[PDB]
Amino acid sequence: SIVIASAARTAVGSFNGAFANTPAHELGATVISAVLERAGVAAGEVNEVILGQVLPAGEGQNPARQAAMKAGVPQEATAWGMNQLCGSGLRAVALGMQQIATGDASIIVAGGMESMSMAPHCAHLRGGVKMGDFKMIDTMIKDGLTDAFYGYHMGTTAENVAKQWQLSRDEQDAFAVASQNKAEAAQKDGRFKDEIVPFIVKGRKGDITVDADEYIRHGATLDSMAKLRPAFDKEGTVTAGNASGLNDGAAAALLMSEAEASRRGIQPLGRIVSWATVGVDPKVMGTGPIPASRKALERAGWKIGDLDLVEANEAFAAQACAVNKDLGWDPSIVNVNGGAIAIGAPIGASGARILNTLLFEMKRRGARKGLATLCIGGGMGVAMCIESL
Amino acid sequence: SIVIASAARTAVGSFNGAFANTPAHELGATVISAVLERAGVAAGEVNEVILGQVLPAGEGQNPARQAAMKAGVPQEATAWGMNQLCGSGLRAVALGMQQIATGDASIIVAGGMESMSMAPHCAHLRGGVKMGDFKMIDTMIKDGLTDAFYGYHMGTTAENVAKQWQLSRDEQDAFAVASQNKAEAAQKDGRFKDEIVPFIVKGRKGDITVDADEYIRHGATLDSMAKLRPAFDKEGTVTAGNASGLNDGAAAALLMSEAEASRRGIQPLGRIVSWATVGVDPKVMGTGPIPASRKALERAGWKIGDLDLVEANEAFAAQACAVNKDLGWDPSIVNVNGGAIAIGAPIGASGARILNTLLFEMKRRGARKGLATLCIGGGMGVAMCIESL
Amino acid sequence: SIVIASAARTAVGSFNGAFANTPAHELGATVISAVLERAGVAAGEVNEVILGQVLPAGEGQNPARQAAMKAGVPQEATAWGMNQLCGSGLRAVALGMQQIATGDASIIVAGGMESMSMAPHCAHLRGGVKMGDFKMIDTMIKDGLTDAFYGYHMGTTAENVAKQWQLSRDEQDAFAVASQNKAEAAQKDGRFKDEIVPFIVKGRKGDITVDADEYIRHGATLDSMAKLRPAFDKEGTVTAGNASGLNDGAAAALLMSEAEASRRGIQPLGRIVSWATVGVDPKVMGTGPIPASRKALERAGWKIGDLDLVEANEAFAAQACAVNKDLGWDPSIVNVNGGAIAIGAPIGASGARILNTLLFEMKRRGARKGLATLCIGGGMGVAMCIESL
Amino acid sequence: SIVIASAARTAVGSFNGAFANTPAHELGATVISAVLERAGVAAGEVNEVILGQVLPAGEGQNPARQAAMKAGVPQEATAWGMNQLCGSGLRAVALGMQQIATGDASIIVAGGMESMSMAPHCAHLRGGVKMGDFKMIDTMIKDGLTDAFYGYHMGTTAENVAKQWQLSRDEQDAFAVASQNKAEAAQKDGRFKDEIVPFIVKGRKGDITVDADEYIRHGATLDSMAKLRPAFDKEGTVTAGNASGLNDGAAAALLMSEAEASRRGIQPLGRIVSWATVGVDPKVMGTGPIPASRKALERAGWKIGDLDLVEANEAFAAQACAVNKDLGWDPSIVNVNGGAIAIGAPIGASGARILNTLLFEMKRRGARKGLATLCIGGGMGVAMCIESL
Ligand SMILES: CC(C)(COP(=O)(O)OP(=O)(O)OC[C@H]1O[C@@H](n2cnc3c(N)ncnc32)[C@H](O)[C@@H]1OP(=O)(O)O)[C@@H](O)C(=O)NCCC(=O)NCCS
Ligand SMILES: CC(C)(COP(=O)(O)OP(=O)(O)OC[C@H]1O[C@@H](n2cnc3c(N)ncnc32)[C@H](O)[C@@H]1OP(=O)(O)O)[C@@H](O)C(=O)NCCC(=O)NCCS
Ligand SMILES: [Cl-]
Ligand SMILES: [Cl-]
Ligand SMILES: [Cl-]
Ligand code: NA
Ligand code: NA
Ligand code: NA
Repeated sequence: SIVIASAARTAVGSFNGAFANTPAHELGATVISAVLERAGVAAGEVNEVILGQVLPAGEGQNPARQAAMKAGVPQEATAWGMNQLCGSGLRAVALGMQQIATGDASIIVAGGMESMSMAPHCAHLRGGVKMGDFKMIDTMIKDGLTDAFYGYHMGTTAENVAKQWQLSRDEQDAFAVASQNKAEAAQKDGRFKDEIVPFIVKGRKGDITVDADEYIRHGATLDSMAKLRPAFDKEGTVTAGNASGLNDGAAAALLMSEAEASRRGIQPLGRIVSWATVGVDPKVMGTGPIPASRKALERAGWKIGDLDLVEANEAFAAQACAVNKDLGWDPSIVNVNGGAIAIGAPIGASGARILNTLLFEMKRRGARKGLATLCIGGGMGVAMCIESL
Repeated sequence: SIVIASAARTAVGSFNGAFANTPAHELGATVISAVLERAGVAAGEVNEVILGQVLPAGEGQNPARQAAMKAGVPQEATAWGMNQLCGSGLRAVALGMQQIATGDASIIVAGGMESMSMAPHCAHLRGGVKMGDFKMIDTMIKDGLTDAFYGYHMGTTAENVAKQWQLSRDEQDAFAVASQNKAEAAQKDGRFKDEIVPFIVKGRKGDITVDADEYIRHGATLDSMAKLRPAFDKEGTVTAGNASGLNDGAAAALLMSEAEASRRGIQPLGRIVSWATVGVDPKVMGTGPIPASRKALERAGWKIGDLDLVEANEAFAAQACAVNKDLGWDPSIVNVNGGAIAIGAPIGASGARILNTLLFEMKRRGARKGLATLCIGGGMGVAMCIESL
Repeated sequence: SIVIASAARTAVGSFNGAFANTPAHELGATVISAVLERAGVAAGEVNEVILGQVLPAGEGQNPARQAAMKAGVPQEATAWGMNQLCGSGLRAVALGMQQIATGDASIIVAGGMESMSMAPHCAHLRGGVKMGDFKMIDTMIKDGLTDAFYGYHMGTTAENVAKQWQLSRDEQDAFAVASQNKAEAAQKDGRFKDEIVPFIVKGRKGDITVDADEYIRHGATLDSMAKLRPAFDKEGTVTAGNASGLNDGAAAALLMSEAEASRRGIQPLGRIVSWATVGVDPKVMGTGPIPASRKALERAGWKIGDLDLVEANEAFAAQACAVNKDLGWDPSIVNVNGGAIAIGAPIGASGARILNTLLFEMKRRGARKGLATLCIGGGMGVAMCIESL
Repeated sequence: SIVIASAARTAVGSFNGAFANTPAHELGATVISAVLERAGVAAGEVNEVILGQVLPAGEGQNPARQAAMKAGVPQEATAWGMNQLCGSGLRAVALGMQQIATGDASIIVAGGMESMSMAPHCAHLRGGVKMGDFKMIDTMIKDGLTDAFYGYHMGTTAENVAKQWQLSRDEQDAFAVASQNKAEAAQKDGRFKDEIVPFIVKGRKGDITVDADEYIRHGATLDSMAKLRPAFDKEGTVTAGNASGLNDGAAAALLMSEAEASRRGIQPLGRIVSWATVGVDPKVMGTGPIPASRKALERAGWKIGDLDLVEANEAFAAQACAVNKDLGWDPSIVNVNGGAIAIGAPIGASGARILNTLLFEMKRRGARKGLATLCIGGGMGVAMCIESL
């Protein structure tokens, strides 16, 4: 009975690019202000802000609260961060919906934010090391991208999936080129304008307005993609080219009850019909969207064939193809404006990022039934079904 | 509707003490197994694990999933971490309750875990430091204990409260000594044995079993307390002695519907009858427990006088006294076995820690109505009402 | 008794520019191999290699030796480094003379080398910080630029000299601009070609050849100068345009005796008759080149007016205008082709750097007596006595 | 032609111990003014202060000047630091002697200072660390203990010499134990009293006067030294027992022409009759003193058998045992009062340390021609012969 009244995201920045020195909570504050403004809802009406964020080390106490306060959400509201890895920004929306469903809140802003650029290096130095070198650990790699059980990068899990579903390097590269070309086309045609709220990077040497997804490559060629070296295995197939990137961004949705939207005269972007999260083997985490989507659709009472549009996260070409083959949905309704291989993947924000892309595309094409889904390090998936009002 | 089938916590370790080299997820795994065993529930029946944790930097991907996996919870279940600062371990239980309430899970393990000892120092080093000094930042201080808006320590917010409510150094010291003596009495009498599950610390030359709260001072004197210097303000009143400590521990609860418990023939520790979270001014965050407790009681349909037992967190004597004065509950029913000044406060575990202490004491004395509440950095409170079955 | 038979120096690289990744000893190595076949002595006849270096930290065991063994000098030879800061580069050549003077060596390779670019940040960490941030200190700034007695930048002492000699922002900028014009002129006219030896900066994807000082700005106008802001004093006069730069480079000279060279038919580049160093108030270190330049003359039996050429370190336009507004030697023969404001100042190398010009110049313009002087931190100055044949 | 007027060293300290938190220069401060007052010469007569130091990172500009100044050396005087690794403190002495032989000074305080304890960790971060884990080094290990050419520790080059000279595990112990015996013996006797100048370690909470060497062990036997596990090769022979320690200290001497001391009516400890230096195969740096001492011996026109007393640093038992067996000098007059392994070897000071042991002992018993020799990292040697009338 819970609708998404509005949504917004920042453009997605390149690693150490547009948002190289912008803390996640600043990106988050801008998206909170935006969902309020887009819905006609004042910050004083917000009850809670819930923001997925995987890499908050060094940012200060509870960045979700910092983002909310900066956006002018009242001190009497509350805010909290959560971490279900790449599933975070979508899971936060489900959690927000549950606040309203249980009657504990009326208006929630939910999503995710991440500054992978700003993630620090670290070391536990309270014990001591009285002689010889020690390791400074990249928190982004360690806490974001390394499997805690097997010790290897998410990219190895992508190889595991490639080997298992027998996906060639050529098939992976074709998929990646296709994502870029879809994203370039959508960007040129203006299809990211609605969802994107511009972010002003404040600087001594001048303010810069960032309103374009900077990671999207224009004129992606299969030839250059085919020449890349495997990035995780000497004899592997996964490359920097057919993998998603490291990125900065934030994304969110304003939630409230359908009844509440009606009183306000709001035309919402959609009704949250169902959601699900399910676990899989950590060695093939990329497959998590399969059981999660199946579970979400079961809960919705929907067949796979009932879906009009799908956003299925593109962590790696390997798993994205695996998911598409197993679920068997029409690939032409999946990521119709491109995916994370082209647009980028700020971890904590990603699931809210693809939700934004889904909502605004559903509205533009008049799609009735949609699904957003992501894989999750450590072996999970999450998925949400949305229906137009 | 939703009951706490069972609960457990580790003993609380001193800073760089018994758990000095023990990752939070190891403490968490032990408590997960404990709640399963105590309820007679198998790890394969668990749907999701939800663990508050403020300081996970460097521990690797999603430590909640690391703990769950260690405990033998199946790969098909899910897990995530959350952060509402000191409120986390309690908020996690409410969030788990909501999973069951909305019909999305049946069996949830929820709580918190924190290794403040293992928290690393960090620095953002990606853009390179062109020239001039830069800090290695203590993540425990920066992300757990410093206000992000005013830039000062939680201990300064404690002074703000002391000033506002005119709480003398002598009043705060008496409160601190009283906490220590109650904890010492309860520890000697065996009142922590039920809630504590022992933790085996693995070591080269010998394994050590930890089953006692090692922060509790034995024989604490008013005289020594009065001799301490203000830790945050030269003209202050808040000291190491009347403040809670830096600590390591985990704590959790196993949740299911009342009907599920009945089916299993489980005698639950209590029914979750309501919960609330509310914001206050960050400068006086210690006051969060007032509006949060008031809201939780309203939702339960309870008067303050209806409560038989209360656990109100003791981040600092100043704020605990403020909360007590304002709410006006009989202090003889609050923190009857001592509080965090004596027992310690591993940040993300604290809310579940005091929940454990509340539940096992309610069972012991046959108290029908209880309430747990904590203050939260950045100006929040959380509270939960529990009734015996 | 002693002569300098040949000299050679690297181009001067800007901060984090052409040699941003190039270790000092590498630049020293090229500099030795340059001077070493310039006379007719093979590396295998070199006794010792004496190199001035100020920021050796993290580059490995005794760099002087790394730069020699790599330069080709045999293992039976010997090498060490020294540190009179900005004076090291010339004191080094002087130290070289004493060896062949005392009759303990025959052929010495002596000068300076520095990669301020490569200077690390450090922190004493054997204690194991129990809690709280700790500083990462910029060694370049701390051990290379900060007064150990007053804790302020050398630039502050330049203000002390300025205030002392009443050198208006105008006269400093007027000295400065003059430097950039002379430096830019000498470069175009290739008057830096003889001395400069190419250094090949090796690269993974191709090698670059650096044979030109990249720090000289193409003719700074007295107007562009008047733009800049005070660099060290809120209401000061010392700017980033009239002060020295931060630089990387290397420079040295081969030293040997008269009769021995006679045997080998070797033609010198200058004679060594004496040398001097003297200390001043550290608060006004820039005055160093005044007593030093005056005591050198004495032991040479020469009067101030006997010299036909002079190079005088431009650490700052302020300390520079004063050094000249006192000593009296022909003002227009100071820094025939500039010094440091435009060319650069890699600390340890500075002396031998400003020497190379001098040495070769005495041989190209043909003059009986020449001299170079430099200011030294902690309040000192240094110089030698050369007499081409 | 030039003499040591007076000689003073500090108490040699253990790693992280007596001078755990004391800076090199504060050790060099009492040492210089120790010799000054021993000679009866005013600090204002000091011409120059030359002190060897290998690990100065983070201590500030030119710590050799920091020592002079703190010991009351006038600003008008001169000072610099230098580095020839394990031979910094003795090579200084000759460089000192050579300040006067050329006639550029009359009075130099020359020596060495080192606080290996205070040597920091570091990294080059100016360019940044774009992604992935990295190392903070050690400077003591990387800059003072590891080869720059083969990349291995001194404890390995000492291993090279073992097998090369078929030195078993027994032949190495016997030396360390016999030197751990004569150190405890010479200690109780008090033959260290004279050469030690007491250092006052300022303790905010307990002031303590260090006046004895704390790396000397009491009751050394071939029994304990034999139960040690190889520390540089599982099946090695070099241990913590038959190798020098890591240590802090400073040491120096007052030099003046023999004519200048006559005018001052001072009894000179000795008279520097010959010195030298030359390199040996780097793999066997320990083989530095063999050829070094030989030049010392020929330059002085002295047969080996002319000597009466010898100080050869026992950085490792492997090298020393070859210093004796290969050279010739009767092993019964070499380090009679024990050596490094027992005493200690604070790199930069160690060369000024052994000399002070040499001088006061030649005095005490009556030795005319005595020699002091050290090995050097990089494969070099340095030695100095000192006869007193
Ligand atoms: C895969 C990854 C390690 C690559 O990072 P990287 O090693 O720094 O690789 P880069 O981004 O620098 O790319 C290397 C080269 O490939 C090139 N490249 C990348 N994509 C390309 C394309 N489509 N066409 C042509 N060239 C391409 C880049 O231009 C770069 O060129 P350069 O060496 O001249 O600069 C990193 O992006 C990553 O880890 N992504 C993982 C995302 C993830 O795991 N998300 C969560 C999983 S659940
Ligand atoms: C208060 C705090 C800063 C103290 O840190 P610390 O002083 O560096 O470390 P300690 O409290 O262990 O040490 C305090 C000193 O007082 C002494 N002390 C502490 N409690 C004492 C008591 N009850 N009686 C007598 N002496 C006592 C200790 O022995 C120690 O003595 P010492 O310095 O002479 O050896 C630290 O515990 C803290 O930051 N707590 C924060 C809790 C918090 O902010 N929660 C946030 C709520 S949202
Ligand atoms: Cl009690
Ligand atoms: Cl360091
Ligand atoms: Cl060397
Ligand atoms: Na040279
Ligand atoms: Na350098
Ligand atoms: Na030897």
